[PDB]
Amino acid sequence: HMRKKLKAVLFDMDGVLFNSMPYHSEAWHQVMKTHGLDLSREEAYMHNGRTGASTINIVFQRELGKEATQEEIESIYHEKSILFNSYPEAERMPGAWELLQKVKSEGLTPMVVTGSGQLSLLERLEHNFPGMFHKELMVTAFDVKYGKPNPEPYLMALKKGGLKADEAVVIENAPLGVEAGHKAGIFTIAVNTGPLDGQVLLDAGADLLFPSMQTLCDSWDTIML
Repeated sequence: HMRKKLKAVLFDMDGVLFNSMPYHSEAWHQVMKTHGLDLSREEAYMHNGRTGASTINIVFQRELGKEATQEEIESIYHEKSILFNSYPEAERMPGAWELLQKVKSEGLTPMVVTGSGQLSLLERLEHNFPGMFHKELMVTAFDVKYGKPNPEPYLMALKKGGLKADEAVVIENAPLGVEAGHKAGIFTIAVNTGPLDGQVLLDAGADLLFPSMQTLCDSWDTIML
């Protein structure tokens, strides 16, 4: 019924396009440990969606009761990137490429809206999902001042795509990303790819919930028409 209005599908990357969250949480946990701070892997999952800078500053606030400095942010983020990239490269989430082909055959525009500044993953989008994405139709860490769970980044996506909120759908895996799309006024589909409870995604504002990218792909022609 509102399927006819759709012009674009706005994907998160980590936990949606790439199976990168085991690595991200491991790397966050490790760099913090090495710096002197406690950030569990579970808590690192809860920070999914944020920019690295925002994640660092918030961990500092929660653990030490202060702001991280700019120097600390850049140093920790650098070290986090080395760790992340020291693992065998994150592979495609099963179902993501199949879904992107469906989206494209429907004449819809793929976009990426991410808190990521990981150039290794960002530059691999083309090689993993050929023909799908374009840098002008993407929002990354380099585009935002606040990032998720601020609607900012989803708001910028709409603008970049020349879209209204009712002309897009958000595909998210993170609570803070579901929150951001929801607050930008966009119909948001949640996929629970991590170890989090499915309720936290619904409470964040998800209009739909799926257990995996493959099951969403399998059910794509059902919603909502």
